[PDB]
Parts: sequence; structure tokens; C-alpha cells
Amino acid sequence: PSCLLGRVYYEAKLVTDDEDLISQCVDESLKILAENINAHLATRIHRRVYEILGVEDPYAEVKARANEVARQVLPLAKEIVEGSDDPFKTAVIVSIVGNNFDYVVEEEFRDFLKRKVQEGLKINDTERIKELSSGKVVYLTDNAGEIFFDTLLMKEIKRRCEKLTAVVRGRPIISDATIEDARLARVDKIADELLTNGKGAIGIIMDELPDETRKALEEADLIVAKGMANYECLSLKPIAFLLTAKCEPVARDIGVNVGDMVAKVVE
Amino acid sequence: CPSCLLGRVYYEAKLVTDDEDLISQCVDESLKILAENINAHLATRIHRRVYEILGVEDPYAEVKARANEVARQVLPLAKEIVEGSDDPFKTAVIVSIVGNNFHKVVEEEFRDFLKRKVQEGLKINDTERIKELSSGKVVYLTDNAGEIFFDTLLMKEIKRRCEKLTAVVRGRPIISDATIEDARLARVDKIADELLTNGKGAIGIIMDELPDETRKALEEADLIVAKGMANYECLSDGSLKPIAFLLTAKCEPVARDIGVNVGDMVAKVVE
Ligand SMILES: [Cl-]
Repeated sequence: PSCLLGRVYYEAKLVTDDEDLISQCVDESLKILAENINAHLATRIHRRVYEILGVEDPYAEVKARANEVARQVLPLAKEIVEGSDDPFKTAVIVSIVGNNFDYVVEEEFRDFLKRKVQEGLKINDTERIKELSSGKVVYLTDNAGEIFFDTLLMKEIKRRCEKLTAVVRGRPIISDATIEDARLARVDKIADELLTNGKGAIGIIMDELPDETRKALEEADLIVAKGMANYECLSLKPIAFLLTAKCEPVARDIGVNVGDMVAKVVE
Repeated sequence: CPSCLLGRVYYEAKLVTDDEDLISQCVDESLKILAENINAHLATRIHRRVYEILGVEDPYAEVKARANEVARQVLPLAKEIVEGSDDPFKTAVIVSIVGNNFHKVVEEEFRDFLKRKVQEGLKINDTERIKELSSGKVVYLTDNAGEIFFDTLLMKEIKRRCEKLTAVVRGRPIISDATIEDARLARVDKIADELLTNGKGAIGIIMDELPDETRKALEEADLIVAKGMANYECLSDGSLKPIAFLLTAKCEPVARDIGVNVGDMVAKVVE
């Protein structure tokens, strides 16, 4: 709730300098927080803020830079997957941490990723994930940049599965990957189907799903869900949550410490 | 001109990133294309390739948003001038065109700019005919963000007379072109009977790319209203007619094509 409000201020400042608009964003956000952070609430708040700002994608540039760095280093990430003793687990780790990397940069990322692999998963259900990947799999993405790293795990999954369906956001909201991000990363060449969550909610809002996507989720033999908002919406089974616990609330919910990497299957 | 394109590629890239490798890659690939083969197809192909290299979906997202914001702020004043004029239809045409050109207290300044452009009037003035054809099925082919707010004033005038009104925007972001979100922000979806896209988001119109619904609506139209220079350049060799081109002739090639001088405003019907 606090972070959200800071994030509203940040977004507004990405778009505009009009203090009237910026304060209108923050003030209208305060009003909504006071009346009712949930996925439905954060979504409702960002949408209202974008409406006040008259913007479609305030994070357009910030997402592009994440895509750019991901593109630069992905061949190296592949090297580490292909070269590891357990490619599937290493692909999981890469999908979780690749976009956590801090801004040549190619050498630094090699160190970062090798360090995260040494630390490993605090919760490591990757063998079970691998097992369940033989069925119809739905891969629910999170951010731009990150979606480039997700392609590595999709290829691994693609070795076993009956079918792979990727889901992205139907409209830009914060740094979430949209269908264009998925095309940049060539998700449409790897996955058998590429779908949206509808009007582009943070997390999943069942009411907003297109019928094709809802069906794919219900019929899935495994859902792979990236990040915190997805976890908080979907805790539909079996589901694997791949994420870093970046906050106390999420960490306590999952049963790890902050900063821990998680690949958790709720069977 | 290809010189303006190339400069615009540099500008787009700089909007997104500071990596010189990526910037120079954008400019260099753009140069290769220009040497191999500005057409709508060509400019579309070049911006798409540049967006790919940059890993970006809308480098103009902030620039478009500011245009939307100013438009919002001064629209009520534009409305005053339309409703207060002796020929609201023609004034709505002029507003929609100068909404494609143009600060705390910028409300007073714009009053002066709009008043001036109405005094200058249209060098080609086919607005009576446009008004006459607006009784039928109408398709309104938009151009930029910001501008689309001003377009709503002409849509309302058209909406007094027409069997039907279909608005068309870009299916994906390209340069500052209005997309479906831009149209929602301007409430196009509340004025028009249908709100469609041109598909994969081309500059201008690329017939190959239109969704079936949009292609039908263009073919079945009694009148297409087309905004700006790219739309003119794609539709001017008139497979689809009657069509009205509302634009300013901002460069010598377009001006010579249409038969006006640079800076001249045009509301030209071809049929
Ligand atoms: Cl609201």
C-alpha cells in the first residue's frame, strides 16, 4: 500500500511534470486506498492513474531497456543452462533472477548468475515441476526483460510437454510483459499458443480472462506462474510459483526469508 | 523525405536509450533499407525494425501523453469556437486539422492560435460536400494522439447526420499515432458506433494488414474521412472513394501532390 503510493508518484513523474496531474494521481489513489495490496486494487489504482495522465504505457522506455539488456546477455544465460549438470533447474533459476541483474555488463552478469546458481533455491521443487511438464502447460509471465529469460525455461519445458501456452498482459500495466514483449522474445515461436489475461490486470482477475485463456488455465496439467503478484492471486492446481521473495509479506506467506529464491509447487 | 525519417529514427532511439551501439544500429539498418528500396510500407518497415532493435513497444508514450493532456485542457475552448461559429461543420473540420499542429496558462494562447487559423481558412474547401456525404455510412481514419481529441468535435458534427460512424486507429503503437487507448481517452468509443484498428499498426493504411471487419467497413463506406499526410499518400490513388483528406501540407512533396502551398490547410474530397 505504501510502496504502491510511491509507485504512483514515480509513474506520474515518468509521464509528466504538471503538478496538478501528479497530485491528482496521488490524491485519487489515496481515496481508493482509504475506501478499500490486492491485485484488483492495484489494478484499479494504476488504471485510474493512467487515465488521469492520458497515457497508455508510462514504463515503455523502462521496459525497453530491460528487454535490451536481456537480449544482450541471454546467449550467456543459455551457456550456463546448457553447461550445467541440471539444465532444467538452472533454467528455473535463470527465469527467476535474470532480470534482477543491476546495470561490459556481459562479464558482470556472468558473475551475478553464477553466484545466484551457487546460492540455489531455498524451496526447490524443480524435479516435480519437470515431472508435471509432460502435460498441457500454461506459462504465466510477469515482467518485460524477464520474459527473455523465461524463454529458456520454455524451451526446457518444450522438450517434454503435450502443449505450451504462454500468457501475457492484454494491455500495458506497470512493467508487465505484453504480447509485443513476447514477440520480441520469440515466445510466439516457442509456445504453441500465446494468449492474454484480457484487459491487462496485475496478477490474474478471473472475471477479465478471455474465454480461450480461461479454458487453457482450467485444462492445464501444470501452471507456471512468475513473480509475486501471480502468486498472491493464485494461492487452479497444480501450480508452480517461481519468484524471489522481495517483501516480508510474501516471504512470510510462502515460508522463506526475504531475498530467497523459490520454485514452489502447490500440487 | 528520407532525411527527415533518418533524423526521426535517431530521435526515437534517443527517446528510449543511451546505448550508442543500439542507436547506431538503428540508424545503420535504416540506411541499408533506404538504399535497397518515403512510402508508408517503407517507413512502417523501418520503424518496426528500429523498435525491434530497441526492444521497445512505444517510445512515444510520454510524448503522446502530453499531447493528450494539452488537448484535454483546451478542448472545451475548441468546442466553444465550433458551437459559436456561423458554420460549425467547417469550423470543426479546421479544428481537427489544427489539432494536428500547435505552459500553465496556454488556454488563452491557443484561443488566439485557433482564431487565427479559422481566419486563414482552408485553401481547398470541400466541406459542404463532406457535410453532404456525411449522411451515409462514415469511416473516420484518425492520425495522431492529441489530435484525436479534436477529431471528436468533427465526429459529433458527422454524428448529427450519418447512418453510421466507424473510427479507425492503429492496432499497435507507431510513432505518435493514436491507438485504441488514445481513442478511449478521447471517448471516441462513446461517439462512434464502431471502433476498429488498421491491424498491426502501420503508418498509413496497408490493405494487406487490415482486419476483415475494418476492410469491410472501408469498402462499404459512403465516405471515408482521412486525417494527415500519411493517410493521404496511401489512399489518394483512389481505390476507396469518396474520400475526404483533412490535413496541412507540411512539406513540398505533399503540397505539390495536392496542389497547394506549404502550410496550406486542406479539406479535399476525391471521388
Ligand atoms: Cl476510479
